This record gives sequence, C-alpha cells and structure tokens, in this order.
Amino acid sequence: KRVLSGRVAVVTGSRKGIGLGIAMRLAMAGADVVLNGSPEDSAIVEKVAAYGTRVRCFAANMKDRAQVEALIKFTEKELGAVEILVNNAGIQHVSPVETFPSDKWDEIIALNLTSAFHATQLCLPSMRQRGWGRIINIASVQGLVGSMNKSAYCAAKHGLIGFTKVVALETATTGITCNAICPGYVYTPLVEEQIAATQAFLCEKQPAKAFVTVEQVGDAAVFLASPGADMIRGTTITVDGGWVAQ
Amino acid sequence: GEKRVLSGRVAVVTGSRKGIGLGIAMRLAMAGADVVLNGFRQSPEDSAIVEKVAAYGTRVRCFAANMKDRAQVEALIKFTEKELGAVEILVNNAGIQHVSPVETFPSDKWDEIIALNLTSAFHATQLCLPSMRQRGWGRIINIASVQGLVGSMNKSAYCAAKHGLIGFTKVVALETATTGITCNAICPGYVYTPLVEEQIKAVAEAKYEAATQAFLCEKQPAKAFVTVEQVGDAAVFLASPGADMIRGTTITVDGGWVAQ
Amino acid sequence: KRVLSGRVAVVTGSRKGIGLGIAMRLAMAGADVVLNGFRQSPEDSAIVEKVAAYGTRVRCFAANMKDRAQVEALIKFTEKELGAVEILVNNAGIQHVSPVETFPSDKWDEIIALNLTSAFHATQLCLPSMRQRGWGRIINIASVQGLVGSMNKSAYCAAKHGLIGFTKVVALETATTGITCNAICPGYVYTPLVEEQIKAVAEAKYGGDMEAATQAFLCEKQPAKAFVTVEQVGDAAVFLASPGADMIRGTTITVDGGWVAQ
Amino acid sequence: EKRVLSGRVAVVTGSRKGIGLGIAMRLAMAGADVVLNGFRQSPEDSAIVEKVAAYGTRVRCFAANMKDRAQVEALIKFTEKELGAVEILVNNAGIQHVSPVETFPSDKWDEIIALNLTSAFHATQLCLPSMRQRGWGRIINIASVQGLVGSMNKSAYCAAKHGLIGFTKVVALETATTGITCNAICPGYVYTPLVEEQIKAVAEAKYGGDMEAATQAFLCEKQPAKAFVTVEQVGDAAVFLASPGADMIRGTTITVDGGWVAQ
Repeated sequence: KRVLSGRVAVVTGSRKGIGLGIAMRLAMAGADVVLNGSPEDSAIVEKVAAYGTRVRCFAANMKDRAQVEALIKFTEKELGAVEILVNNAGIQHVSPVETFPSDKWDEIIALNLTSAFHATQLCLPSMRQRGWGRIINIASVQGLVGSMNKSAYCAAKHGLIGFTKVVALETATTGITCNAICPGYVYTPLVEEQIAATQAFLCEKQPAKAFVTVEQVGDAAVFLASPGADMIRGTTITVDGGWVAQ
Repeated sequence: GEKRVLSGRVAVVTGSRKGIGLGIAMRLAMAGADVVLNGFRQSPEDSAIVEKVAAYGTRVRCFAANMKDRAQVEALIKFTEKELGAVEILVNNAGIQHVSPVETFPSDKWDEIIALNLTSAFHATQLCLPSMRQRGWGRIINIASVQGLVGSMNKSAYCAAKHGLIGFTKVVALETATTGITCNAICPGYVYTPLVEEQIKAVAEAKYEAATQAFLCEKQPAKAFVTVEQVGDAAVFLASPGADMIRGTTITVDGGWVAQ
Repeated sequence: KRVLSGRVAVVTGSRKGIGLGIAMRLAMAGADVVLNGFRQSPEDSAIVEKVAAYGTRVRCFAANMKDRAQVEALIKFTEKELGAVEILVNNAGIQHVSPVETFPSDKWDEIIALNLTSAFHATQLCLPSMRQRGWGRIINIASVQGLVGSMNKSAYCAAKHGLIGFTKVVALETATTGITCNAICPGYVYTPLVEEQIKAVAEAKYGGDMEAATQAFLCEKQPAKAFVTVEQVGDAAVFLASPGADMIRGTTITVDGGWVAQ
Repeated sequence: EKRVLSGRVAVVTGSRKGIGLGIAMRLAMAGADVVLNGFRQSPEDSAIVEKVAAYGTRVRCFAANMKDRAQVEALIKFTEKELGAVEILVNNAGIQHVSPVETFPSDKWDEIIALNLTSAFHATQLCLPSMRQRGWGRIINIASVQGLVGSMNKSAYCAAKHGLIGFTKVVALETATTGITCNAICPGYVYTPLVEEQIKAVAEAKYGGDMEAATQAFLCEKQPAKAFVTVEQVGDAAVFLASPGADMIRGTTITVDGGWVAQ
C-alpha cells in the first residue's frame, strides 16, 4: 500500500500552518491521523480525509496535562495506540529581551517544551510495549542558531532539540526513535504580517531566497517515520534553504 | 595594591554559596571584581563564605533570594545597586538536577528545573540589561553544561533547560552585538563539587580511586574532573577585555566530552 | 513509487559496501546509475546485473578518482552512455587506523585526496551542466567522524569534517538554483572495512572472539548497539534526491544510531 | 617570572604578520619564549623579532616551507637547539583564495589544503613525542569561523578549516589523559593586512574603490558586531588556552567572531 499505511499519528497543533501540512503529508503516506486544535473545522478535516485514511479531531489545550492525557486516550479508543507523535507548538512572539512579556515567555516555553514532554511521557509506555514508535519534534532553525528579538522562541526550540536527544538515547535499543525537524522560514500568516519586500525578509536569513513549504516539512516527517529511518536517532532534519549552512 | 583586570567591576553570581558558583565568585574576586553572592534562603554559613570571597580585597555581599520568583530576582539586583553600584557582570548559575527516565520524570521537578535553569536567567538578564546599555558595558555569563550541547540518558529536563540557556545566550548576544555588552555561555563537564566528592568517597569505600575512573570513563575522556577553579577561570576570561568580541558562543570545559 | 525516474546518477566507489547500497537504492527509486571503482573486475558484470534487476539503465566505469583526467573521463562516459549527470554521489570509502605520531604520511595524503579533493574535482566537473539544466543533487557521503572526533582516525576525521565544510559552500553557491548539495553522516555500518576494524580489536583484546569484539566496538560509540545498514544510507540518499528535499541545502543527514546525540 | 607562561617555549607558524604575529606577541607578553616563522627570509625579519622581544623573553625566527615535511622538522630541531623543547605549538597558516567552485584553480585548492591542514598534521606529529615525554603540552590550531560554517567562494578554505577542527578533536582525544591539550581558535573577520587585501579586491570589483563601503558590506554580511576582531584578541584566546586554567579544555573551539556563528 503506502509507507505509513495503518500507522496511527497524533499531530498537536495541527489546526493550521505547519502542523496541518504535516498531518496532510502523513495521511497522504497512509497514516490515520488525529488533528488537535466549526464549519471551517469540518472542511479542514474533510480535506485531510481526502487521502483515504481514518481522520479524527480533538480539542485539547496542550498546556493542561489532563487534556493531553484525554487526547491520547481518545486516540487509543478511536484508532488504537499512538504510534507516531508529532509535537508541534506553533506560537511566536517577537520582542527585544528587555521588554519581552513574562507571560509570553512562559507560554512559549510551556507549549514547546513542557507540552512535548508531557505528551511524550504519556505515549512512550505504549510504544515500548508495542516495540515501535516515532516521536517527531517540530523545532526550528531557531533551535540551532539565535535570531534577534526571538529569545523565548530560540530558547524553547533549542530546549526541544535537547529533549529530543535525551528521548532518543533512552530508547536507542528499541524500535522507538525520536528526532527533530528544523524548518527555516515557511510562508504563514505571521510571516506575511511582518512583511516585493519578501525578498528583503528572506535575504537576511535564507540563502535560497524562497520559502520552505509546509509540504516539505511534512515530507521530512514522513521520511523520519519510514522504515529507512529506523536507525536515525536523536538528530535534526534541517529544511531551511541554507540558513544554518552559513 | 596594583589594579587587576576586573578592578572596579560589580558582579552578581546566582547560586554561588557552594560548588561551581562559589568557584566563579572566588575567581572573579581574585581578578578584582566586587561580588554579590546568592542562595535560596539565608544560612548560618553565609558570613564565612562572604569572608572567604572577600579575602581578595574586594567588596563582597550576600543576598538570599529564590531565583524562581521574579520579584526576588529584582530585589537582588536592587540590593546590589544600593550596596555596591550598577550590576556590570551577571553570572546566571543557580541550577538544580534530577535524574530520572522520561516516563517517570516528576512533573514538579521538570517545572523546577526549567524555572531555575532557564527562566530565572531570562528574568535576571532582562533586569540587568537596561543599566548595562546605559553605561555601554556589560557581561552576561550563563553557566550551561555539556548537557546544553549533547544529550544524556535520564537528564531530559536538565538537557532541555541547558540547551535552552545556550539558545537564549545566542539571542542576547545578537541583540547587544554592536555594544560593549557581551553574552556567552560556559559548558562544564563533570565538576568535582562537594556533593560529587561525597559520592566518590562513599563509593570508593564501599566498592573499592577506581570509583572516579568508573564514574568518568563513560563520558569524560580525560578520566579526571573539571574543577570549580577552572570554570571560574573561564568566567574571568569571558569578563576580560580580550573577550570584547567573543559574542554568543560557548566555552566548553569538559575534558573532551563533546569532542567525541 | 519511483521518485527518481528519468534521472542519471553517478556513484563513486560503488562496487562494494555503502556505495553499492546507495546505488542499489537509487536504482530501486528509478534512477539510471553509473557504478565506479578504481580498476575493472571480472565480477563487475555480476554486480552490475544486480543493480539492473530494478529495470533502469546501469553502467560501470573504472576510474582512479585521484586522477582529475579520469574523473573527467567518468563524467564524459556517463554523458555519452546515459546523458547529463544529474545526481552525483561522492563516496570515498577508505580508512586507516593509527595514532597521530605514527600515522603514515602517504595514508594521510591518500585519505585527504580521495575523501575531499576527489569530491571537489567531480563536483567541479558536474556543476556546469546542472546549472545549465537548472537541476541537480550532489550528495557527499561523510561520517559521524565529520562531526566529532575519534581516537586513531585523525586523517579520516579531518577529511570527513572537510567534506562537510565543502558541502556547505557548494550549497551556498547554488542556493538560488534547483541544485542542492548535502552530506549523509553514517555511524558504524557493517561493511568489510568495519569488519576488519572489529577483527583487529578482537585479536588485540578478546582472543579473536568476533561476537564479543563486535559488541564492545559498537557499545563504545553507537547507543543503538546495532549497525546502520547500507540500505539505510541509500534510503537517506533517495530522500535527499527527491523533490521533498528541494529546500534541504548544505546540511547533514546523520544515520548513526544515536552516536552524535550523546 | 610571574607571568602565566613564563619559561614555556612556543613555536608559531606563519607568524611574521597578521594573526600569527598577534599571537606571538601576546604569548611573549604572557612570558613565553617564541620562535617566529615564515616561508622565506625577509629584510623585515629583524624588526619583527624586535617587536616580539619587547616583552623581555627569548625570540628566534626560522624560515621554513611548511609544506615540506623536512623543513617543518628542521623548524622543530632548530627550536630544540636554540631555546629547548617545543612546549606550545601554534599551527597558523593563513593562505586564502576566493573563487566559485567551478573555476577554483586546482593548484590553489591543493596549496590551501596542504598549508591550512596537512602542515598542522606534520608539525603536531613531530612535536607530540617530546610533549608526551615531558607530560605537558599545548597544540593550538588557528581555524576560522569558516571551519564551523560555510561561505560562498571559499570552498577550499572552508574544507581545510573544517578539517583542522576535526584533526583538533582527534589529537585532543588521543592525549586526553595527559598534560597535553589540543584546541582550535576560530576567528571571524580580523583586522589584518590579508583581510584588508580581500576587502580591497571587493572594493575595486564591486564598490568603485570605496574601501569604507566595501568594509561595511563585508562586516554587515557576516559579523553582527559590525566591527573587526583584533589580532590582540586572537592572541588573548591563545594565551587563555595555553594557561593552567585550560588544563581541562580539550578538543574544543574558542570562537572569536563578533557573533558570526551565533546567528
């Protein structure tokens, strides 16, 4: 059939942007998918279901451990065990450090690190029992280098890469792998608001002078979830048009 | 006597009544800096530790503040400003550890490690930067770990927090790059702390020295400990004029851990 | 799902081990492939047959990659036989284990020349056509030893680090084009070379016991306590050559069982 | 006598100008005896020796083609004869050539690899036995930001400097249980005659001869501090790595780059 046929994937933060694109590519590769995050919502789900797999949606606030638990238990009831966990936070706040609001710092750290930790903690026992798993953490180039005015985001994304390494090491002798994807600039509403002058925005950071697409990030997730990635453990797949190469 | 390289600079070291932080405070004072020490709560030992650091002829204070409470961080900075003057060197060091597999890692310990090892550094840096910018000079020295560059089993929260602290260091350095303020991180490997010394003595009596060798062999190719004095020496180097253009980087003091 | 149908690939050092696994996976994905080795072999045919089992056009060409004129001959042979080179896999596959003090000068030079300068020459020779056509993939087979050091592998670590540096520059010089350049960084792969290393360890330390020696050899560096396979390296190559990788540029795909994560 | 490197004997390759001269001067300031080195004898040699000798230590100068292993060995033997055992070896080799990969001349590629990488291997190989016998040593390899990241039109140099960092790690690991350390320093753009030459070439080709404009563009592209690193700062990093506080710094990079690799 298809490379991920039968596999059950959960994508946190899959309502729009990168998370939705990852969900689409996973379903396109054959995975059943749970979208976390209402007529428009039904339209979005139908679009994911166009790839012929079982699609579900859930509305867990990823900052509340009880609701993350409910997301996992919902998936187990509906589709069976969570085999592919994609930790995708999807929030940003741009500010110099001196005026960076404390609550925005806390929110970015909470949703990138602590939420990924709680979801992973809840999913690992089943994956160990079943002898297989994929934890795919959606980091950023900002998890490998710094950028001005993105202190909380760079700290959170660096942290998520560190977490990734530890989870991979603790599972290295199993059928479970944990890795991170590090996208450069992807065309999203936030990036559109910051910005013709697309070229100046890209030229500063992204030598390809073009955007990464949500499809390309999804393709990286599919690769990490494939059998050819069985021995890819604790690493980054950077999809960034050359950002980190310079 | 003669002026030393950091003479006249006021430094604040968090978590500096013992271990690595105390070693850093000692070396900064030896290099001529005034120093404010810090811990979570007042202890009977504060006077003796203050006088140990003050043996090198600089002004030394101690201020107890829970670094997880932004208001107490602010109080530490304001206390330093009132007692000694503007904070010119900030060393973010207070940190805790908890070893556990990810599946059973307690939620409260995860939160504490993130709060102290990463978010407290953010608060203190935010509070010190405006004065540094006004004066045109500063040093922010973040005490990370090898665990901020690589992973280790059963240290998920610590590796996440220390990686995050390195990311933060990069951003602060970039936002200040055209000024006389630098921000950098030091990344120690296994350091011979009093706690580590106790553990080694206990293991060497019970099962044996060779205890040291077994503990270090996995991770630290030198098969020897880093000392708190060496970490302090790295802080003095970053604080010195020769490091005016070292920005956003790591000084790894780890006996070869990250090299392999 | 033959994502490389229509594309012509050249894999250097591809009659054994990792190069052969990469060539096999490229052909399976639909690429026409040119195999290469230093000197021709009577068994070449059999090896070629295996690759051609996947139904693409397969050729073989013997070129000493340390001789620029022979690298040029390989590229011109491919252009005449199959068409323009679209996927270049630079794969050297040589090793010498020794402490620095006694490391032979000739072995140092040979490791630098084949790992690094040969990839430079082949890339030089392939880029004009790929710029003219507007598409290309240059895939450099580095190592974990291009990201970290290991004892007694000074030349190999230097060469593999240098190959990663070269990868970044090529990627930056082509970033606005349809040409990408990236590196794959394998850990320990079970290949005859690594088996020789293990045999040396077994004789020196374990009474010749290859099972004990293999476990000690893997546990030193590779947390998975298992080998990476040549098929896995080839899968990474197919991923880099695919359209999902159009914006993967100047980076490393590390396939190492956790080696660099710790 | 009270300076941190007093009595240590240091060899700095490529040290009659630029970064290497700055390193030699700072080592001497720190109390080290220093051997200077360049490709061929120059009428300016005595004035440079005087510059380094201003700090009251012993200084020598030896001309040696660092691509010739026999001349590297002669440099080491000369030092042993004149000053004593080589205790600090600074492998410094700034040779650069800027070209796109497609037109990069093969002989320039070969030269950059030979000098920026293979010469360091030979010199290290020749110095390690004495350092092992004495139980102390420093091997300080002058890499670059270009050993950690790439830059356009610097394929050979980026490859050579990345290789030198890899070499550094291996040497440090093979000596990790001894008093010998090996580390690399990674400068960004440093204010030196060679870098000014590179900026001038760009100024003529793209900025109408305007050195100010070319310098601003050069720095803005890569170096967030928008200022040069100085040879004195690179030398200060060498003194730090050579000092007792660096006894457990092994196989790492000290990056002095105004923020280049941080972004």
